Amino acid sequence: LTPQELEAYGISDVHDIVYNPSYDLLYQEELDPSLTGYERGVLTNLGAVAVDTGIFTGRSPKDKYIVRDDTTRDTFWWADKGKGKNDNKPLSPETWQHLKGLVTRQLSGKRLFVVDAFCGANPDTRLSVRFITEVAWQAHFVKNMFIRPSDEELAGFKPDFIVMNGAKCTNPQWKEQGLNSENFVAFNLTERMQLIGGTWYGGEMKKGMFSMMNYLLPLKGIASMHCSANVGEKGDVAVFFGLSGTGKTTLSTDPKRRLIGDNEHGWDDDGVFNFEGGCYAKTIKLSKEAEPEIYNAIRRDALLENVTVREDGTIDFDDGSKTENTRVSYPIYHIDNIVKPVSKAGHATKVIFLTADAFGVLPPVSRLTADQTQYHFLSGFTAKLEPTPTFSACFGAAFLSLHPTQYAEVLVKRMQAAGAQAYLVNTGWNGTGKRISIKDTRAIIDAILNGSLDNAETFTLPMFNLAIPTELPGVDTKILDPRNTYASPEQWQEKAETLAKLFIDNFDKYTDTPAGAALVAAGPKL
Ligand SMILES: Nc1ncnc2c1ncn2[C@@H]1O[C@H](COP(=O)(O)OP(=O)(O)OP(=O)(O)O)[C@@H](O)[C@H]1O
Ligand SMILES: [Ca+2]
Ligand SMILES: [Mg+2]
Repeated sequence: LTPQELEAYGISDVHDIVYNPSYDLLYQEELDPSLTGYERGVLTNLGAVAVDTGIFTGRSPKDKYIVRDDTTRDTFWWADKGKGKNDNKPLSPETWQHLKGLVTRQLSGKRLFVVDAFCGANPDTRLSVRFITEVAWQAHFVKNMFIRPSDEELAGFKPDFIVMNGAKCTNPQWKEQGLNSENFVAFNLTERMQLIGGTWYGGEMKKGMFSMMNYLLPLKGIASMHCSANVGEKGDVAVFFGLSGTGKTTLSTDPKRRLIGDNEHGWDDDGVFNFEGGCYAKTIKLSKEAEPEIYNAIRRDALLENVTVREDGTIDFDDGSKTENTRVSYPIYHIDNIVKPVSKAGHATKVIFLTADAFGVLPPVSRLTADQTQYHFLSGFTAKLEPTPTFSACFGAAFLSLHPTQYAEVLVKRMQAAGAQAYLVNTGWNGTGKRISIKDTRAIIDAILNGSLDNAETFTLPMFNLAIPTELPGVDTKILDPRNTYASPEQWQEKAETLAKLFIDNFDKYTDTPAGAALVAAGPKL
């Protein structure tokens, strides 16, 4: 609020502070025709502002660093201490101070936007975050994606985390400091700050705080989950884990169910709760007949990123020539059917693992055993494209601050206490070399949530030993068995053996505990 207050963080000579801009103020700030470069917004015919995020159109895990100090040394899952790969690269406190002078100097003597907000729907576990930026649309991003405080909550607002966005500065000493590049996304848990240099991508702030929630919550016994969530009229809660592009936002935004959130949730003694106040949807080749809710949320106060807007202001949603990662964020009340005023609900009884399998091996749906649930949670499989595999522990290893086993343990405890069941859903590819359609996927989710799948007759799919139904109301029976989508079942066999090998090698790192070694029997077997 006052310059004396920003000076505590290291920023000086700030004349104009814009505290908690309203949506109307951000709209005017973004459309100021005097803006230059990547600060500029343009109005689209849908009424929503669109921006260009610059060189970076996604996260930069190679530039992510965590200060290694006595607070984090023995608790963090470090990239250099084994046994599993992750992006939590250690940083010295000395280099941290250098990066902090870079960002604070860049922000000094600027018009700064400051946004106070919450991460976490429950007062007992939420972080009070203070975001500092010089770009209006960046402030708009965090206004959309975090929980917007009431007037009364601003009154006594006490930040316990600061994120300073120094996107316009770069680090010229990076080669001497052993870093990946002149950009940086740095975290210091002793100071409780995130610094961002060089990249304008707003997702770094969203996932920065998620990584911070992923550090603190499981240490209190609370699951911290990379998943969307919604609840039926009968009060039944479902969560949908998955890696990028697998359908968390697409498939949780069903107007029969009340949306809880689309990306980040905790699970405590009272149930599943959203960390966020908005949604962040992929728009590449957006249909509108396939995703009407998401489409109609694109209006004033939504923020489009990197989409092509024509001279007449209309949007070419099919154009990925800047990036396939085109995006729109919006506050969650742009969705008509949501839980409100607080984004939370009871304990989940359906746990869905979304995966997009470019190898075309995995069945569209399968009810997992309790051990297959752990095996597939720790594996975190998806594949892209020709197919390249990704194994990302807990379906979100980019954001884990603790060891994967820690997340697995908390999830199992919550699931067992609630009597929850888990399901593996391939929203990716089959023998057709096409992605299964959203229509067919939505019907499969319906069969999961309404008990149809639990009461179906099943057989065991070989190799992966996954229980699959012979038929389901609403679904093409042909696709339920992935072997039928090839001309010869021997074609599937060949790819299943390839994929099973990748799973087996990947899981080996978990077999150094007796419990992990016993899970190998739940995995695929050659
Ligand atoms: N059968 C399907 N089920 C779900 N999504 C599908 C399907 N086929 C294609 N898609 C596309 O996949 C994308 C899913 O985007 P979505 O925002 O749901 O990703 P996400 O899982 O939330 O990941 P991110 O965290 O990157 O946003 C959309 O572009 C959607 O249209
Ligand atoms: Ca994601
Ligand atoms: Mg999404």
